[PDB]
Amino acid sequence: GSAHAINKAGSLRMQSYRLLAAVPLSEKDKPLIKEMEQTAFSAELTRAAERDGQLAQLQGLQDYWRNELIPALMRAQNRETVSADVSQFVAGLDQLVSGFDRTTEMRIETAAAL
Amino acid sequence: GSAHAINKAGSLRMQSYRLLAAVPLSEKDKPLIKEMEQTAFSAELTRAAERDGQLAQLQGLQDYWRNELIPALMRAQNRETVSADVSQFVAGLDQLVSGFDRTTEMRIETAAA
Repeated sequence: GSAHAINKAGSLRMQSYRLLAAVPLSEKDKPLIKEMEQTAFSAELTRAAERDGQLAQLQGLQDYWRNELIPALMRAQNRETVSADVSQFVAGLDQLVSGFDRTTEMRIETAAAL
Repeated sequence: GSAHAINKAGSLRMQSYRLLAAVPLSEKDKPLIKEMEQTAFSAELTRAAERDGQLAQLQGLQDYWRNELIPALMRAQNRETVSADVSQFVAGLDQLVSGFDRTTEMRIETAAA
């Protein structure tokens, strides 16, 4: 399971820039927001963050995504009004995925011994 | 390791759309292109692809990136002329990542069994 979770968490970075590339958003992009919602709040990602010592970080990303990022993205009439918000979100995701990395690689390489 | 290669290969998906979101590109974006080049041809991804049986797939994506995708992104005046090409390349990367991911898992399960 650890591997799939790194894939899925990393994919939120792509999904972030994919929504930016679609700005200004139309009704046709609702499926992309629901897909990103499903990924970001999946039990799979939460379980991964718990195992890897990153729950607080994941929660922060989730909160800002629902309460600032998405509303900003849906309000944006041009990419400039939200491009800095998205670049930083992807940097925060980079820290989360990097965190999943350290812990995950370790758990795999020490699966023996334990 | 493997977990790290899934992160790095996955990042190419984000890097592809970050370049689309910058269209029309300018000199200010040249670092974005070099960074994607560094990631796509890194010794880490190459070794991971070799170990996981995805080297031909990686090589194909590398060739497409160099011969078709970057040239297309550089000449685009608007996102509409190259957005489908970008999403397509990302689906090809999705398969590379899914490969790394499943093989890594399969290794896990073999150890388990």
